[PDB]
Amino acid sequence: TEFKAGSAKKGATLFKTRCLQCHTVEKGGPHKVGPNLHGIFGRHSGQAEGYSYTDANIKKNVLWDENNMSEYLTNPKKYIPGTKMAFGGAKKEKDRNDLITYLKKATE
Amino acid sequence: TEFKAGSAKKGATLFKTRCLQCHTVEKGGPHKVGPNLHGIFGRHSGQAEGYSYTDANIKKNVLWDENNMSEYLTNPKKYIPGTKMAFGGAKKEKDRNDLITYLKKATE
Ligand code: HEC
Ligand code: HEC
Repeated sequence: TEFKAGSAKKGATLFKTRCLQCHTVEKGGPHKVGPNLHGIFGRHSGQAEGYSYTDANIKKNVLWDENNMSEYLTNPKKYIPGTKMAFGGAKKEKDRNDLITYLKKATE
Repeated sequence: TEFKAGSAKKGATLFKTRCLQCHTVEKGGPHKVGPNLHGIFGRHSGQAEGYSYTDANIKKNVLWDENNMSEYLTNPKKYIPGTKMAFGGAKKEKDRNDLITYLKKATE
């Protein structure tokens, strides 16, 4: 929509340096600070099982699609006020396109 | 000196998206637009054999060291006026640290 495909390899590294500390993407992957992200796109916010989400996350009932994920990736707390994700944000569209491209591919 | 180690994987991708179009790093790698970069660090500018450099490059007789490479990576034409490298430049220190870290490792 207002999301353009980017570098999958570029995104894989962004993930390692900004997301891996708290999340996993593989199927059969374990939750850590952050919930496992396999099958995220199309799922609504706060539905992974065996993971303890904030009230904030649950109640947004965000349908993850490349578009929304881009909003959220800019500034998680402004997007979902109350959330415990301590990620400052990805101000760069290019950075986000790359990431979501990556996520798009490795979370399926 | 004024160069700090960064992400090798992060740098590998930067290379793919901004350098691979014209250069190779592997030993036994071929020149393309750009010369093969194996063994670059410690070599002086314009000495790869069988590659056609500008007068500009030769005459700088730049000793490649992480430091110099960082200068050059910011703005090649301002650094070596006359050069045919059509790279706008890496204005980001973080981007450059990552790249040189990468280069440092894969050109040896
Ligand atoms: C720890 C410092 C984190 C880092 C770095 C990143 N995330 Fe995160 N994430 C974290 C927590 C604690 C939570 C849950 C918040 C809550 O209120 O319960 C999250 C949540 C997400 C989600 C939503 C999950 C869902 O609804 O199933 C997404 C899509 C997500 N995180 C993605 C994500 C990406 C892509 C990151 C890297 C730039 C990233 N997070 C960083 C903790 C941490
Ligand atoms: C084609 C569009 C290029 C891209 C993209 C990059 N480089 Fe380049 N490089 C290119 C040329 C044509 C030349 C030679 C210029 C001349 O005057 O003859 C170069 C040269 C270099 C050098 C110096 C080589 C030496 O002295 O042996 C270096 C260190 C170098 N290039 C590195 C480099 C990196 C790290 C790049 C990605 C950010 C990059 N180049 C992009 C052509 C092209």
